[PDB]
Amino acid sequence: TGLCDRFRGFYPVVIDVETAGFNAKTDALLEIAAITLKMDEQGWLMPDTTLHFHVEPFVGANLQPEALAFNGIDPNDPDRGAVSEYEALHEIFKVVRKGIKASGCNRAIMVAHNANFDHSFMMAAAERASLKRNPFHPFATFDTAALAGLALGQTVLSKACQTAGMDFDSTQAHSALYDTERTAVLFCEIVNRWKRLGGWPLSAAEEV
Amino acid sequence: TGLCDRFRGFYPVVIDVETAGFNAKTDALLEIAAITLKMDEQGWLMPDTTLHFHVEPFVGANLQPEALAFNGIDPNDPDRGAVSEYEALHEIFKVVRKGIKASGCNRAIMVAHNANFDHSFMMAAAERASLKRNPFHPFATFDTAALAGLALGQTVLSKACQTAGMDFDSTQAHSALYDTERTAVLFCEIVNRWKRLGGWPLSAAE
Repeated sequence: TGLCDRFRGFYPVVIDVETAGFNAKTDALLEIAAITLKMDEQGWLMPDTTLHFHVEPFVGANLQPEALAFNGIDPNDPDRGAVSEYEALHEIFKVVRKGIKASGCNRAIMVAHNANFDHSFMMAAAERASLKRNPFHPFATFDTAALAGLALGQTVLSKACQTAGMDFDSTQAHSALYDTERTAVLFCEIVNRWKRLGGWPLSAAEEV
Repeated sequence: TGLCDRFRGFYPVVIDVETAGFNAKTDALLEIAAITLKMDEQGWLMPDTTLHFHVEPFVGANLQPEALAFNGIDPNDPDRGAVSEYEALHEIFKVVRKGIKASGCNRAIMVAHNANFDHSFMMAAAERASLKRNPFHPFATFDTAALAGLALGQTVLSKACQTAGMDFDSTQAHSALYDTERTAVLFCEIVNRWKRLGGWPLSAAE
């Protein structure tokens, strides 16, 4: 019932980002949140550490007007308390390496909703910041859209959360932190329900 | 218990590709396979139609030597019976639109192992070929690597298959068709076991 036993050594970290466009290479990263997970002694999955940052657009970044209109972010607001991509990711990576070591995992895997999008932005930013020893798997993810499709028959984040019996506040949907917390709770519910119903561990089906 | 009921109107199509590199935009697509699924009257998911193609590298495509050494494909072998991207994808889309209509779904979703990779090559090929009305969802996929992580505690395709009690012949692992059918059987087993254990329908638990 160890975390390192559950996903062959993968240390799941929930991530979500807000951006200034669809291109991870050319468009600014504006917000990022991260939530590590942990298992109790019974093997139940739950949130561990939570981090969140407003991010300053990198030098040379494009800002698509439509993206800003959609997510309501204004990068030029001096009161938004933004930090550099380096500062945000350096802190996220530090927390993630420590969790990996403490739990005996060997690598982090990003958990996200339509994960590739968030993955590409995080990797692009870590590249720009010249971050060393990125604890994240280069291409593997846990896409909660697919997972929710299987478990709940829904792929839209809000609908999936509702179908899971969770709350979901539309006014907070453009916040990386809010999205990340909802996504983490969803993911945990799905993994936990699977265990509860006797799908994990694999031995359970025959016992009792 | 209809297929259209299971994934909010999404029509899952299992896809796998073999390529000549890691870059979907610049590298050739060399093989593609597709397997549509169907649900019987009791709502059990299974393979329906199977398609498979050797693909001619598009004009101006890069061929990474390492990729050819890895997958063992020789694009210049005239006996490999290759077709153009247009030919392959046009036939797949045709079969997919037909399945979508018959089952009452809205759109297809790609099912693949580490789906983004296969998705990006398929989409880039569909673009190069100027295909009309791509039935696939522009960004949503069902990644069996993540599903096998949930269902089986394994993310490697071979190991996940074996953990699921499936056979897996490594000597065939570089065939898109082979990978696609194993992936399809894995996906079906995962959806099906979820149903059998009382996870679906949502009402079943009570």
